[PDB]
Amino acid sequence: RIPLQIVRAETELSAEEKAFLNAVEKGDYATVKQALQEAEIYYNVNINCMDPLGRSALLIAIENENLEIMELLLNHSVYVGDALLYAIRKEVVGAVELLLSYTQFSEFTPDITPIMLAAHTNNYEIIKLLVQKRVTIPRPHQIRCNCVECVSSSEVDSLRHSRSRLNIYKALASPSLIALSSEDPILTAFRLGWELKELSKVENEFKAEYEELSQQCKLFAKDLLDQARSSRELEIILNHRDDDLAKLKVAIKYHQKEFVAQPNCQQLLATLWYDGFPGWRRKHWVVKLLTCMTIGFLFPMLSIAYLISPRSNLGLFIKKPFIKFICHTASYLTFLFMLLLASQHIVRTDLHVQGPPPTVVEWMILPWVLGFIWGEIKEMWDGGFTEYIHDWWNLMDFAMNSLYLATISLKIMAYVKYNGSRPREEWEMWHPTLIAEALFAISNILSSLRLISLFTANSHLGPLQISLGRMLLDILKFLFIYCLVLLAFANGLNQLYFYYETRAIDEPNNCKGIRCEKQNNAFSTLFETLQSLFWSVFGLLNLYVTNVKARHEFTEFVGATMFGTYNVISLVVLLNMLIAMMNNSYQLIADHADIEWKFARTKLWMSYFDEGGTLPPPFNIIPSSLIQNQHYQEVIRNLVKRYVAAMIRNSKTLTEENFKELKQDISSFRYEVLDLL
Amino acid sequence: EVIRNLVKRYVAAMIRNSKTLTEENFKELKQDISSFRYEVLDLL
Amino acid sequence: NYEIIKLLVQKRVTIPRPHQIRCNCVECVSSSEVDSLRHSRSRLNIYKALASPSLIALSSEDPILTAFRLGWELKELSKVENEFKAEYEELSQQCKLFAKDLLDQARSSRELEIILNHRDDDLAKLKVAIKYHQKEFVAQPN
Amino acid sequence: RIPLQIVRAETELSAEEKAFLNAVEKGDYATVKQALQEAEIYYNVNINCMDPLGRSALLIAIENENLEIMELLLNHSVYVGDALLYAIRKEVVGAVELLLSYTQFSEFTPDITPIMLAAHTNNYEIIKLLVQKRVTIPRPHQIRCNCVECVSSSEVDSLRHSRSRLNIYKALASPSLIALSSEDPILTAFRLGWELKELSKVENEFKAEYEELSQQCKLFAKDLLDQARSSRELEIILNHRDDDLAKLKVAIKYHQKEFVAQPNCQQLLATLWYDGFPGWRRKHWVVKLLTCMTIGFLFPMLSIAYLISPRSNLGLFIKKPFIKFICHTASYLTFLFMLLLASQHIVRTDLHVQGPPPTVVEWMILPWVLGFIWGEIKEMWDGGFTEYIHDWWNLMDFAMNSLYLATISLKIMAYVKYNGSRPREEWEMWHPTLIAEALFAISNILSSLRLISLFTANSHLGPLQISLGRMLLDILKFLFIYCLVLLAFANGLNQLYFYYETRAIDEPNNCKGIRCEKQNNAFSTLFETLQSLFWSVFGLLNLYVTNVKARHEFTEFVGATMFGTYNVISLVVLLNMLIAMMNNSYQLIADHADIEWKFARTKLWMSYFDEGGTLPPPFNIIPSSLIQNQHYQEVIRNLVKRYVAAMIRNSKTTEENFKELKQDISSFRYEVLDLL
Amino acid sequence: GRMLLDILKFLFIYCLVLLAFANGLNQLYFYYETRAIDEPNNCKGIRCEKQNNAFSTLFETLQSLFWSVFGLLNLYVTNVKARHEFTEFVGATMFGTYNVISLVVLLNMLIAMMNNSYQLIADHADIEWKFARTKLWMSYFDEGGTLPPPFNI
Amino acid sequence: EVIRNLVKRYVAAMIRNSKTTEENFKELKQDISSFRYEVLDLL
Ligand SMILES: Cn1c(=O)n(CCCO)c(=O)c2c1nc(Oc1ccc(/N=N/c3ccccc3)c(Cl)c1)n2Cc1ccc(Cl)cc1
Ligand SMILES: Cn1c(=O)n(CCCO)c(=O)c2c1nc(Oc1ccc(/N=N/c3ccccc3)c(Cl)c1)n2Cc1ccc(Cl)cc1
Ligand SMILES: Cn1c(=O)n(CCCO)c(=O)c2c1nc(Oc1ccc(/N=N/c3ccccc3)c(Cl)c1)n2Cc1ccc(Cl)cc1
Repeated sequence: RIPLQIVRAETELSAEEKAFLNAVEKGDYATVKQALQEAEIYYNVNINCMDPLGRSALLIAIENENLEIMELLLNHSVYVGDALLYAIRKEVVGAVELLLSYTQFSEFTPDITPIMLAAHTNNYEIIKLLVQKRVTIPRPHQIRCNCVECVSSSEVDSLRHSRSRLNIYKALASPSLIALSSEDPILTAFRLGWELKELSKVENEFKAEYEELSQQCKLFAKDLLDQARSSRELEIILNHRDDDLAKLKVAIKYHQKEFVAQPNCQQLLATLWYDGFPGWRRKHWVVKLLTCMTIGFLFPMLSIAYLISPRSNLGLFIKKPFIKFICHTASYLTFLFMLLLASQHIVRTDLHVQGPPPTVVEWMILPWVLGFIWGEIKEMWDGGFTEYIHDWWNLMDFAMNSLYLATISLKIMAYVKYNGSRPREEWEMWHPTLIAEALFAISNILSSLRLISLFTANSHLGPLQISLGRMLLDILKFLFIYCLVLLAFANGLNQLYFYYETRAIDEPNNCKGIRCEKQNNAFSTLFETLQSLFWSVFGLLNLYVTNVKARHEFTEFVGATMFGTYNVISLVVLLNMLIAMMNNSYQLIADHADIEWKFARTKLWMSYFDEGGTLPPPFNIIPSSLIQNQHYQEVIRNLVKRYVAAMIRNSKTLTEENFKELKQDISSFRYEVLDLL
Repeated sequence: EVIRNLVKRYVAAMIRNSKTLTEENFKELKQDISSFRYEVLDLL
Repeated sequence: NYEIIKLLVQKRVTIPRPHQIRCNCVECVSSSEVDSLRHSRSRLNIYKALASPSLIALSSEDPILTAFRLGWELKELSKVENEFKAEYEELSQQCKLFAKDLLDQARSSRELEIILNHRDDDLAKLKVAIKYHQKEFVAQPN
Repeated sequence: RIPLQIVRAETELSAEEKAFLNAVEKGDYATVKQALQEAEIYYNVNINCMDPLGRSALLIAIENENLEIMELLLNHSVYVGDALLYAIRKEVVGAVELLLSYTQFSEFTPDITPIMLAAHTNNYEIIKLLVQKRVTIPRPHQIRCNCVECVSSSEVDSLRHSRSRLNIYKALASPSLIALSSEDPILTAFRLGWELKELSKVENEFKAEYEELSQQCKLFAKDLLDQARSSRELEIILNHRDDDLAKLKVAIKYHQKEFVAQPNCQQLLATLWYDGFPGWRRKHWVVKLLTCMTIGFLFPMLSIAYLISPRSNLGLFIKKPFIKFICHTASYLTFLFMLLLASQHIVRTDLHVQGPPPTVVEWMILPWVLGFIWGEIKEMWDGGFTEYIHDWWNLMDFAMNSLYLATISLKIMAYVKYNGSRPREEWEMWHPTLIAEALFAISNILSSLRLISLFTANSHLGPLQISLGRMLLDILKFLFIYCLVLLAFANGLNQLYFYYETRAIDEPNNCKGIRCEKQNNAFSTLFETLQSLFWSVFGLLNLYVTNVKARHEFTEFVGATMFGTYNVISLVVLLNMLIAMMNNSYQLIADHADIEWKFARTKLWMSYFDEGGTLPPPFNIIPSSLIQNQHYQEVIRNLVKRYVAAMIRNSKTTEENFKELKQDISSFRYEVLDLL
Repeated sequence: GRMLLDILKFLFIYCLVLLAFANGLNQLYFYYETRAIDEPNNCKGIRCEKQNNAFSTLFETLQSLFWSVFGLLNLYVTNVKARHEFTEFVGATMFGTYNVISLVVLLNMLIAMMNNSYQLIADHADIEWKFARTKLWMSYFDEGGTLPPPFNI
Repeated sequence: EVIRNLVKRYVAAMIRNSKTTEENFKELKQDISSFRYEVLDLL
């Protein structure tokens, strides 16, 4: 037996007052009209009867969109508090226009203003109605501001301060409002969406809300570009400078990947990319291969012509984007081929010469190594240090070029110090000629791996190269946990085995460590222990490394159980988890694979449009308006007109509330007919 | 006092969400029109 | 339906109180032995009514403690009355959502402080939320 | 400039008739009255107009459910053929009842009859109207009918014959038509669902449709059990014998898994399973663990008491299913423990004793061994051969007793023939004692693996064990491809290396093969080549087995390339492909894991319900009416009403619906305007 | 952490499989045990430079079947001094069947299960992490326990 | 001859399938509103 009773008692409503609410819904005017006329002198009933749910006299009329009755109650001087907000949310234009012709529980927070609520709805007609009468929106402060006004508000009421800012940005990011009161709608969406994404990181509490707003600004700019009907319209939009392809460049700066990947925008770029060959798309796959191979071979010939006679017909040939890409790639391809040839041409007798002179291959490589450094150095100035770090591929080019300078320094330095030939077996561990060779070989791996960035140009391999690269970030997080486990077990195993370290003189072949034919001293030092646990991930550490010379059966068993537990945690738990998180991340990435690849290829293409850097690495070392704005505003006017019509149609292409309205309309008509004679 | 306000705000929101179509609703519209027709025909 | 529940509750009404999760009450053993499938159904019917957000917001002294305690108890029934695990689990999710949605209507930092610092007999109410495993309530952005 | 024209032209419609067809949509009595009254005896025009899209006078009224214009048009003696089918499909009860009392283009195939179409729509009301009048449905022949009519009909028109059978089965599987006119709605749904499942296999071209019909029958029976409101009603349903728990036994036979897994049916079963322990569900986990150990450790006492005093108080405990289950499990564990004690007890001196006598452990274990054979023999005899093969675990049990028999026989032979003690190192390859020890050890693995079948009794292990068994069928299919790959590469590698075989005496330690410290002769014979390629999957074959004594560099390189290509196909392609197949398979199985596991546990529980076979194997061998139908029919009637009422309301909770509302207002507008 | 709970359920199946094959291999090889003195360097077991007596005792057999999961047990441990070809072949087939059931079947099924779990878990990761972080933060709100261990006393 | 019958069956089936929103709601509301004006102005 659990008795149930109203706990938070609320003042009840009289029977006659209750009939009024039915009277308000009744559809008759006299019953209310008599009450209001009698109420003025009688004082029997207050006109603004307050139902427990808070639907006062005005609100009940607005709910069903009854303008006739709404005006009936309106003229009697009934309460006019916050009824405009209820009308705006309802979206009944008639009620809003009529209303505009002028505790307290509310369903709206105190910061909501009529214009802000209208923008949240995205109703073009209602927003325009309120804009015609002068209105304003408060300007949001900067993301990172120590303003005295901003600081106090956060301290006084943190909850209200956060909600207010979100409400303001929802209004500002409304597509209908931007299309109405924005001078340059495309630029506004770019800036607004970028700012909304920055707030998605600082305001971590409501990151989901700000990302939804950011995505809605991105889609509006793309949808405005979808309305272009002619190639002239597209070119005017894409070449506009606020104060070539200037607007497209701004989109890349703000990461408008959907805007860039638009098919009509992509198709225009391909016309500039393939300038030399008008009918590239129609050509067969086999014919393309010969054409690309043919052009690459003449790359030295095309490059020289530009150097000597830039205005020559042949000289201008290397000025086209796609052909320049082939000439730059062909040059880099012969550099890599030469490195593969470095071993063959060397002679055995030179194996004993300390600090020899450069070889034939080294001489050939020399011009390009300098050219690579010069190219990277020049690129640093334009983009700045901050930009230079954004691209990982650019980071790799840094390591390869630094190592080449070190190889040159040591090779020359060894030339000065040493003069004769000595047996290489007698050289010290840190001989300059030995260190130089190691650094050169490390550069060769980096140089060859750099070729993978060229997969962006190809359409079959580009999307996969982009998807594989985006899986690496998730691998990086998983590497944090593995390092913790690797260090914990390395400390334990070294702590137990360092008592039994032996000397190389006592080992079978004078070899100490795990790189010997008979492995030993696997856990003698911490540096060796980390190496041993790394090599066990691939099964390259033998199980007899757990025995000690003096057979201590307890110590050997404990050490082997440490090794066994590490193997389970690594190869049966951690490795399998990384597979599962890889599978999850891949599935999400595939949805955006096409757009992400098209954004990457656009950057690759636009990097070949400018004249600077036309000569490949080997040859770049040789020493020898109001009218424009007027046309933009005309296309923008037509673009917005088509967008407004299209969305209105899309909306009308359902709900219980709609069912109620139809039911009331029949009842409203029914009452008049019966009363009507 | 605060719990009173939270309940009132919560109650109002859910009612709006509830009214925001099943087959049975279609029958009601048909029935409403049917009743109107009969009275008017009988009505002079 | 809030309106109909209030209409009946105005007229003095009652709902039977369910016996604890484990009870050897003589009525309890007799009912289960005499007719199972009716003892089990009646128990689920009473808990569905008590887990109603409208019946909790109205006629409950502390709507948020009721939701915490009720939701926790329904999860316990889910493990024991394993024959009808899903039904109890769905009811438990209902109570957790109602408490979080109640906290979603706070409009000032003052209101939030009063709710989360209330001691039924600092952050006392939040400590009760952690003890009952009210994760959505604790994870609310405000 | 493609020119577009009406390639397949049809006779046009006269202007006056176009308004009429619109008029028949309008609801104008005058034009129809004047038309026929102007044409019935003038003969100027035929009122049975045919719209180009197939619509006619009767159809247009039916579409909007306008009975008056429909009723108005019928009395004029207009054409009626196939009107009932359109009315039935529309599901307008008034239209149908109006038609019952009085090559062309049709939207229905010629085999469809009014009763079949009504059943396809599952409209309870319209079906009852037709059944009240005498109607019939042709009986579908068996799946494999050499009947002349079926043989002839299939040859004449296979397309028509196949569609006729499917149409008849869609009607016979209608829940409304089973709840009405079926003596036993639950039994009919069981048999129909099983037959439809078999039909799916035979007619491979229409497996999807027959599966859907089979699944719909299974749901109907489960929903009738959902309408039970008391425990008394539930027991009547599940214990009915058409001519204990007999009805539930029929459900297990037909694989009605959802029926058996219904929470109320499962609750009643748990009460019979936990007889001794009324409050097992509420008990703590620790007390639960302690309780079973007590029963397990007392099974020899419980078992003996049953034999001496079956009717005494201590004898009834081993009769309770859950206690009996614990007694059998404890007995099987002591046998397994004795198996692990065989190695420790043996003595060194006995090593060289050819054909020894049974040891202490073999004496203790022997009672179990005979019991296991006796138990499996009895189950096979009564169960039947076909039932035995259904369970995979049954196959493993048969092999376990086969090996245990061979071990006993061989040791018996060894004792009789061999007399003295000789060193083991001098024994031949196939000495009887050596074979007996090998066969005994193989059985031990099977005996321990048999324990996995007891996971079904556990609520945290059973669902996983059931999921694992289903992934095994996906693995089996992938094995066919691997075997062909393994055989193809084995033949190629052996065909290149059999010229360089060497003798064992010419090897380092006189060891030949891949199980020596220095592996050799890895591809000298086909039998060895298969082993080498198998052990390569686990990385246990070293790369130096590709070299030959006479250094033929070309031959060695080609052999190592065969080995490398086999490695890529096996460990990079096929193995990774098996992971992808399994990952998808687990997703599908996981959804139905709960129902599948509950069905498996029910068969286990019902295994311990029977009075026979209570004694565990160690002691398995030792010296020495019309009223029932009436109650079932009353309960079935109540269930049907609740089901029909629920579905009628549940159904009532499109473009055509929009037109009906639009038409209703327009009709009101026209009459009102005409009305003064 | 939430994935570890599903791995534990897999250990039950693997443990019983590991015990069934360890029992069989030990039951077949225990007649051919040798003494450490008779072995090359006086070392006995599978941790020696030349592994031996892999299946001589039950305790050692369990360790050998564990180390074969990681490929660290050589295949010649299936031979005996008195070369009984039938016995050696049966022991190698026991070892082979264990490898198939473990590394081809059981290990793959564990990958399939862990894949299903991660998808289900990922939907509530944010809520569960925030619950965990709240408990961590509240532990530092109390005045007690302020001093770290080294100054705790 | 067979193609003629196949096309006829297909056209009927798709039409039936097709007929089985806010724009629809607006159209329905117009009928009642227009009807009321005629009745109000009807003699
Ligand atoms: C990590 N580990 C290892 O290092 N070495 C190498 C030792 C030096 O050679 C081993 O030889 C070894 C090992 N782990 C092994 O199996 C298991 C298998 C399952 C287990 N728990 N399951 C659950 C616990 C809680 C809930 C559910 C399941 C534990 Cl705990 C161990 N074995 C084989 C083994 C060896 C000897 C004996 Cl007596 C028993 C087993
Ligand atoms: C099967 N195989 C093998 O048995 N041995 C052992 C030989 C005896 O020791 C090897 O040493 C070996 C090998 N397979 C190797 O790599 C590749 C990698 C990719 C390849 N195609 N990709 C594409 C074809 C068409 C479209 C796209 C991709 C082919 Cl074809 C081979 N290598 C290493 C290697 C060795 C020498 C040279 Cl020159 C090159 C590579
Ligand atoms: C477990 N196992 C093993 O231990 N050793 C080591 C022996 C001692 O060194 C092996 O050498 C070995 C092995 N398993 C092997 O392949 C298969 C492959 C598939 C199979 N069935 N598929 C299906 C059955 C029914 C339905 C569908 C598929 C069977 Cl049955 C065996 N092989 C290689 C091999 C060796 C000799 C001959 Cl004659 C044939 C094959």
